[PDB]
Amino acid sequence: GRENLYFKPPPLCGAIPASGDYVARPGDKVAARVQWILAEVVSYSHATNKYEVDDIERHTLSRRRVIPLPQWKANPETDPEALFQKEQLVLALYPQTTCFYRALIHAPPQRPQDDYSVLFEDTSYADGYSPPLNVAQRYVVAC
Amino acid sequence: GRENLYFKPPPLCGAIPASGDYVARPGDKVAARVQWILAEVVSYSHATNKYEVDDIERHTLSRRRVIPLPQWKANPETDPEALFQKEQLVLALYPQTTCFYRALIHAPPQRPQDDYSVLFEDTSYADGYSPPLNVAQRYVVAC
Repeated sequence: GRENLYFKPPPLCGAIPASGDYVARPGDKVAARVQWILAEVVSYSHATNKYEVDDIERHTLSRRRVIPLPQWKANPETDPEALFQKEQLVLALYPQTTCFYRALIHAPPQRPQDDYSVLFEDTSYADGYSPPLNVAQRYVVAC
Repeated sequence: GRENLYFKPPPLCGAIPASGDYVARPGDKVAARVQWILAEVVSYSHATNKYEVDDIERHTLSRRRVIPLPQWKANPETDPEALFQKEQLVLALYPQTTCFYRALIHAPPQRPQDDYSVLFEDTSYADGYSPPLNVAQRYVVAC
């Protein structure tokens, strides 16, 4: 998939986080701390500052426990600042699962259609990391 | 479907329009003036202030020709101000089609799961309006 925002990158473009004013919309995908899981927003209450989210199992969560996934992707060749850099700590969706785990960026995408390569934290390996695994841009958020 | 925003209503809650800072996100549904049609955002360019949208047929459109559909619904019993009122002029999706036309509100929903009842402008009827037709809340926007 090509980039979809053309031009400093806005909140929710790639690596740039949501603003403190931001509320994720019904149907939007989020990482939700229940373990961080992939979830879809159902509702928000300004009275309690809580979302209801459904696992992709409904949960009522403080906004502090919900990280919106990025809504836009910029081209790496024009806006590399919108991507996570090598060695950055992120939460990344473990491939073929619905769970997010801490990981280090091995390699950002060099073209818009590419994935990130990441090293998941995993103390079962001597140096404390998994071998590299690919994760889609839409499933990597700041930790 | 129940209400999904709990509490003045924000932009894109029901009848409240998008702000002038707002850019509809990739995958979001819009009314797009190509005739106003139901379309899905593909991309936005801040260089040209144009969206690319796909009919639900890709079109490149000025932001002035794209009206985002509402993202939130409030409860009519708590926030009737978030609904269009009887006699207001709107653009409404003609039932079972993908085209938006000018209409007058006959009746707002009285419960969150209800539709609007609207009278479409239609000069083929003597008094200039269709008989009443039901349109979902998500498909009525300001004209």
